[PDB]
Amino acid sequence: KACPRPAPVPKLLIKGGMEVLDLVTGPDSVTEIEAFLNPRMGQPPTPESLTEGGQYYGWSRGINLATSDTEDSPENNTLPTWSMAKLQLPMLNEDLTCDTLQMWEAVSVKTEVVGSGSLLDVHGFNKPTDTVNTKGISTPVEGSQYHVFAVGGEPLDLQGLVTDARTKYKEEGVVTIKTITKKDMVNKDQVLNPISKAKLDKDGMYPVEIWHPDPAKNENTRYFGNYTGGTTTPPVLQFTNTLTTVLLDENGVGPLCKGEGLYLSCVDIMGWRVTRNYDVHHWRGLPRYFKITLRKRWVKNPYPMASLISSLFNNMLPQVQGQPMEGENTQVEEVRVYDGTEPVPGDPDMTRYVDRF
Amino acid sequence: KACPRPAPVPKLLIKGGMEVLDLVTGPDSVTEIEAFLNPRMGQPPTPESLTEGGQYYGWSRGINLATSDTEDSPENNTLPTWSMAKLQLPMLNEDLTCDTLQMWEAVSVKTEVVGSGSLLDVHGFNKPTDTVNTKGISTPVEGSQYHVFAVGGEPLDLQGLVTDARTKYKEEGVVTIKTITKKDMVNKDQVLNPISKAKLDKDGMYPVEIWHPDPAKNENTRYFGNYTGGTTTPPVLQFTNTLTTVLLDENGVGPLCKGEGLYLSCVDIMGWRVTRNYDVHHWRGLPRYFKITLRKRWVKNPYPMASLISSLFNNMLPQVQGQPMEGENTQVEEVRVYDG
Amino acid sequence: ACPRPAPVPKLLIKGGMEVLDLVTGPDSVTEIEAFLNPRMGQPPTPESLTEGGQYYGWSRGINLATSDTEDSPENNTLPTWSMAKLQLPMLNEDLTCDTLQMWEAVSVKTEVVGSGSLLDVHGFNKPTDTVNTKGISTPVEGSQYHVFAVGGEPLDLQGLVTDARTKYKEEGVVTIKTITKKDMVNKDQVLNPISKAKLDKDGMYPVEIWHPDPAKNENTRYFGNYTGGTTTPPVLQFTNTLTTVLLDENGVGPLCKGEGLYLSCVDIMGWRVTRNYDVHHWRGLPRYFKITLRKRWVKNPYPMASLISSLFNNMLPQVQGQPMEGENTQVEEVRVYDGTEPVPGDPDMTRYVDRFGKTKTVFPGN
Amino acid sequence: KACPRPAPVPKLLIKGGMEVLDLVTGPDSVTEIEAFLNPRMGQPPTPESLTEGGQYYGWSRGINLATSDTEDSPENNTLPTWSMAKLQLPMLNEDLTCDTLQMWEAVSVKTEVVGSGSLLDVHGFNKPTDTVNTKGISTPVEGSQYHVFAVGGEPLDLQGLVTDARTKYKEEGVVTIKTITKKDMVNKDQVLNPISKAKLDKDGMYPVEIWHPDPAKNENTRYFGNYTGGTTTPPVLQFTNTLTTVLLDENGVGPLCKGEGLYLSCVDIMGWRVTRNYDVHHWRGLPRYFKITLRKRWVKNPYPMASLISSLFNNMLPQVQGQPMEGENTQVEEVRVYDGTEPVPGDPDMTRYVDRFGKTKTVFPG
Amino acid sequence: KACPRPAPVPKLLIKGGMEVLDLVTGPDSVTEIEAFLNPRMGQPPTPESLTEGGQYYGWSRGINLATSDTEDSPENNTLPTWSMAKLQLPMLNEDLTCDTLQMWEAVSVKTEVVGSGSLLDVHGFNKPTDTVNTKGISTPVEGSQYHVFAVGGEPLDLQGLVTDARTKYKEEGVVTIKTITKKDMVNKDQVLNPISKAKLDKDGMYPVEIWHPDPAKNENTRYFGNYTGGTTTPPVLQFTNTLTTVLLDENGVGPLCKGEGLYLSCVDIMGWRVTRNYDVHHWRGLPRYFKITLRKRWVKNPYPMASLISSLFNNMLPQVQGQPMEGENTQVEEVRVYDGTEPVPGDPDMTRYVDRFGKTKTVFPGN
Repeated sequence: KACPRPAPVPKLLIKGGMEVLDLVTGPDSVTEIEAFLNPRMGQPPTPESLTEGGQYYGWSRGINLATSDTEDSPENNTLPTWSMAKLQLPMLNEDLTCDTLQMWEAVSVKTEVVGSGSLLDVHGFNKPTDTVNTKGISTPVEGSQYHVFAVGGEPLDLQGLVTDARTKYKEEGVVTIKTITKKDMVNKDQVLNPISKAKLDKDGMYPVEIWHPDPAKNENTRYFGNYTGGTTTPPVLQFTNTLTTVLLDENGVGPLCKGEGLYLSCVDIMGWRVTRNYDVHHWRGLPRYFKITLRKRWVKNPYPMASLISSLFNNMLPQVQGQPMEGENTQVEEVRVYDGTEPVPGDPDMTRYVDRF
Repeated sequence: KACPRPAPVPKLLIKGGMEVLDLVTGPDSVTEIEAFLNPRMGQPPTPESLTEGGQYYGWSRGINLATSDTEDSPENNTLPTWSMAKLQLPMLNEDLTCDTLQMWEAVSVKTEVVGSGSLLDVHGFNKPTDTVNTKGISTPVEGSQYHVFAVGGEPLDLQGLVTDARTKYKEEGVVTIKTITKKDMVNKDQVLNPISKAKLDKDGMYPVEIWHPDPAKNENTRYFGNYTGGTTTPPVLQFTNTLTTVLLDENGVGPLCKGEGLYLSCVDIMGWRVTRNYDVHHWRGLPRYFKITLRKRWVKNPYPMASLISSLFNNMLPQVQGQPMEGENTQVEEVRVYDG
Repeated sequence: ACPRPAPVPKLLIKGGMEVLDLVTGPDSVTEIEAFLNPRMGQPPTPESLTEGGQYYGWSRGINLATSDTEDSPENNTLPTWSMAKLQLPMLNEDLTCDTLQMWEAVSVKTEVVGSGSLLDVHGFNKPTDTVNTKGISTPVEGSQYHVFAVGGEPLDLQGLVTDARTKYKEEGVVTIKTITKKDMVNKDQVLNPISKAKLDKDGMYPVEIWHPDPAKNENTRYFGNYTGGTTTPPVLQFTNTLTTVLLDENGVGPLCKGEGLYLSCVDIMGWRVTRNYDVHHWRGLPRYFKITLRKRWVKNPYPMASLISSLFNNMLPQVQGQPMEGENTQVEEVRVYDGTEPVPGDPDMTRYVDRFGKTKTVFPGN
Repeated sequence: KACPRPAPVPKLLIKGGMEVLDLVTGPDSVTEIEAFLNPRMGQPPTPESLTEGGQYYGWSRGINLATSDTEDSPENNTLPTWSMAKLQLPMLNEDLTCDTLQMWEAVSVKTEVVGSGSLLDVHGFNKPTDTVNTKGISTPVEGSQYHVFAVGGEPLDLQGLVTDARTKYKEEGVVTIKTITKKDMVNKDQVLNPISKAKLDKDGMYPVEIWHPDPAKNENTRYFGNYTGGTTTPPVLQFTNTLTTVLLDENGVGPLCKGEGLYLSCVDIMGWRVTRNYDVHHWRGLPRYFKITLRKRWVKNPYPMASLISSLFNNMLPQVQGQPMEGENTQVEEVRVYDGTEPVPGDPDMTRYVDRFGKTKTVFPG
Repeated sequence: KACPRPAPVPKLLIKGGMEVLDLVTGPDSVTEIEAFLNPRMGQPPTPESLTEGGQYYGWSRGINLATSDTEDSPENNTLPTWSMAKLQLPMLNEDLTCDTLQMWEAVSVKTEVVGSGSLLDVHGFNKPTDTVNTKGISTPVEGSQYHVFAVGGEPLDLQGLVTDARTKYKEEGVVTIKTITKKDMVNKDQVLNPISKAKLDKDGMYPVEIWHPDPAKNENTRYFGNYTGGTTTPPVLQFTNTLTTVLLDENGVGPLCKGEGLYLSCVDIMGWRVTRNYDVHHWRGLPRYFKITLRKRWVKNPYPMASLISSLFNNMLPQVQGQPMEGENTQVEEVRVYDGTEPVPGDPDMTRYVDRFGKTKTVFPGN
């Protein structure tokens, strides 16, 4: 019979939690994972009591200024930090007989900051707008805004850069340039220092005013950030469920999930609220929703089994000290490789740079 | 033949009200419904009197600040809320032999916030611009703005999120997170609690500072919002009758009307006006106009007919208590089965 | 053989509205250019620069209310809608083949003129350094409102006011009370489907009351934008290259009913604050229009009997008369005869079509 | 056997100054002219010495405010004006045989306001930021901005519009509306007066607060402007060397250079400088660089349409004032019309008219 | 034999430092160089101690205003300058048979200003937001902003322009207009002088408030700048690793690296930091990262190598200073060129000439 024919649409196989990923689906199946990340900026979630910690959860604890030009030691519960998660996806392959192997590949992302209309709470005990009578409206969140999000297959590579290289960050509880380099910061740390490099592996530990997304040579992460400074800049946010970001690069690949993990990073700063006291500011952050679309991709084997065959050659032998054949005090003078045959050249050690003339 | 031919345009079959939807038109017919939603924010429309209400209709009543860091009671007639409507559409065809149904499907929307030029009213008893001599102009509406609107085939899903979670919202007349989750707010309700969820179903009841459009796993609603903060930010609004918004998704479907209803939701905050007194800060909201274009779509029934019949009967009949016929104190004695 | 030129469109005649009379052809294009002046408060009529001080192009002042309940806005302080109507020539007076022909606006080049005029920072306005009354004469600033419309009929408006307790003067201005002969209600502060109007007059409908109304089906394209605030730098961009297409979803654009082309406009730039009590004056700028029209073949939607009855109903006066309709009607019986039948035995039998056929009605005897 | 092939690229024929245009290059050649206009807005370039004129060159002299609502004399050296230049291109057609001429034709323009980084000079003698202790930063250039530029084959047509129509401008040194109308300004000059119209043909002469690019009937100029008002608005500028503007219109022509002249007009106002005194404001303007790409276009010869056939159809009407040939004091004695041929009648002074429908010979005397 | 095939992507031969470029690869090979430039914004990097300089590195030292209208003399460590770098690439092939050689060609650039989130340091010793009690937030960096970056095959052409032509810029440590034109600045230099032009060969030497990218008739560099002014304007910065700038032009070429070098120029000013003592207004600048993608392109040699090597060998011959056979005091009295044969003409003193296309016998001299 001449039936009506509804339009063809992707067929849902299964819908649920993270356990749904154990169903073996096939090579051309598409997964849509939905997650969120909370603003971990200052006060942790660990004291749940609305009285014990006052529940500045979602806020910082209060910005204390420096006592002198040389004396700057803020606090850890005052610095907003990077939120991150890692989604552990199921292992895909058993194919170590041909050097192809399939992993997960982030294709699209639908992301959104949640809670913007809550910034319309203009009652409450914040500094009023009419201050000479202490009436009017509770001043809403304003100031500097910082919105970065990243989606990759490895942790976000970071780059250290600070306003003052003499700030005394605590040596415990927070990851600082000194935590990585193991020595106090230099003047090259207020500009780009190629040495101040870390990875976003901890969550709520790397402050966003030290660590910024690193534009490394080759990368497996797509990050999108934007900054708005000032003291009373109005917050501006736009939400909708209608637009996606494409995560594919020029080769049309997009983040390959190595290991099997998918890393999400974010920081959403809306500004600060100033209290009804000495003008104590508290940073506000809002959560970010993620919707990552993953497909399966055939790649060339990223597991070198020669690594295992040579770790077997190496763990049979002791570890040796010796004289340096690596680094800046290398005692290796020269390495040259020959592959084919050529006509005998003239000058064979000939400079190919004109400035060497 | 001899004389010219005008260009072809869509043929209008009928024009009128929601009554004209009862005309059976066919499978390829397109419907356009004009409608508007009013700014339900603060003062309700019930006291129509311009003296006993002062007529803050269209405005909020007046924002009272918290008395301490722990005491904060915000007076429901102060909080702007979500406006919503539901348009009941006619039942459609079906084809039981192929198991296909017909349902309505929103295809595009023309929306607009009406009344922007009314904010050029600079006479009146607002805080003057030259306040030392009380001269100048009456300060216009300024401040934080919030413009969200949604068009779906079912009520908009909401996600609870607040500033201080110690706020004492009134336990009647408003929908709080405590109304939904019968416990008090926790500290996780200041960031994102998957437990703090709701549906924008009543109207003028869900405060816009508690309830935000929730990005659920799978969705049947297209919402578009934007927020502008501050205390003196100039309102900006652009109106035209010339641009449309496509409600179709990646597969090209757009909001299918569950049951048979088409749900419209909006909130359009413009800022505050300040009075010539203690600086109370009434909100202003403007109405939103909707023009939804709908068509009929052939969809596939995803459920067995026996399951739908069982559900119909389970919802038809009242849940009775009764004497125990299952369990350990059963009153059924024997059950026998014969065949032949 | 020497080089030939390129096919530029051929100009038949240029001039004024005189040029629209000459019969041009079926597929000719007309470009009409016009302008609308800012009619906001002070009218053009006292042309002397000393009597009205010539706030022409400006408003007259701003008078704050005296209490919550008593606000009187003083008509010369309210900016209003500018409008015009271009009377185009009749097209099909000759005849028609059950399809007429009307003018159709396809495009519009528009522009607000005089923005560099706002660089006059000399003059007697509130100085920048207000302690020593030196510096710069504060330029025009504040709330801006730019709307324009191009249609084939007057712009429909929707009433909406900041306050419904405002006492607009009952003469010289059109308000919600003028159109709905009652007072304003609280619903007139949100959206009343009842407070509607047409942009009929010019310099009469204030823009703080009357907004372009999104009706169901429309013959007008309007584009507007509003920028609030008190200081709010003015921003304006003028160019002789951008065009607006007036064709709609179906590719038609505004069909000129009758043969009129209606332009509406309001371009508010902000206020000038005087060196006095801080009296504010609205500033507006003229708007230039360039509308491109063509002739469209259009089918008549209405039947001839309807048009003839409309003609006669608008010619003849409307009658009060005695009640031949209603519950106290004075009509006694109405009989209709169509064919012929044998003589019925009852002369006053009743006959009526219930649903399909006429049924004779006995009187209730048995 | 083979050897590589670079990619095709337009071949440069010659490169130099304006004399390079003397080489005859054929019909399909393309010319690119770089040029700049300086801000001639305020103090003139003439006194070169850095003490005599203080060297407010590039700047304006101090803005002086009005003394009362009726006395306003704005002191020519404080009034930014339009920059304009004309480039005389070589004359193309040397053959009068057939009906085709050749014109220059501006196709594209790369333009740029250069010097924006100079506005970061915050050392200097300006109103400080912390003016209490007179310390901080010398306040940078801020305020209201105005950037216009035009490229055409004719001088830019201007329209007059003023903030105040009293505004006693000096009568020599600038071209005001009175300089053109010969009468005092009227109130219609604060709105669009179709009479206050000029052409930008002198440089440093037409103030930007009086004269604005006129959207006229038919045009041979592409102008792009934008305005930002206010008193402390931050200046914004975006310079690059990658984007070009297309000057072709809807028919794809672009400004045809008549008389072989190319006209560049510009005004780039950046805001004000405030002095460490009474808050005396000085306008800052920056130069504008142009790169116009020109080609040759075959146009039709217009001269065969001589002036006697192309008679005074345009606004070539000087006026009518003469002895009365109309009205009741008319001096026309008699008019008669003849069309055909008839047999010789009797009375040669017979009068003959045509009634409401047809012809009738008036009865004879008697 | 039947395993699935991954998709083809560009094959990386090798990666490392600038030494990796010494491997001869082939005509269709593509290189991508990642680099960065630090802000040369007043104070230099060299006094690296955090107390000897206070380390205003990345900042300027402090803006000292003019004492009078006529004398304005700024310190060199208070003027932000252009950052630049040259990247010397290897030599490529040549082909004297058809006089073509291949050059390096910049095709794309991914650029980014790094460190925007460092401007969220609102603790610290700056002018507080509530000044009557010296509490609140230490005011963040704000003010006038200036972001330019350029990528080319030759050094960036500059064009001088100043607010005041009467400023006393120090004669050493900074390249001003007076350094290039040995005279003082004139009033033409406040507007536009086609005379005050320079290149960007040095680094930390050309101040940004004097030297602006010049839109010359010609150019081999692509530059992108934008300026935002004011006193309290908030900084705005957008960063991502996903946006690319196409450096090709109308003909689709893009910057050709003459002299094998590739030139990066930048200045990224974010505003001022105001100190607590007075309103001292140090500038702030952030580093810019560049990822430039280069390819090899065959180009025609513009100048024939014959004339070049001829002039090279002629400069080996002794140069002599004899009696003038050149110029206006020439002792050359006659030069005649005969080529063919013709019937014996009339006037034996005839003059023949060539007028911009072809030979014309000079007009019959009895005019």
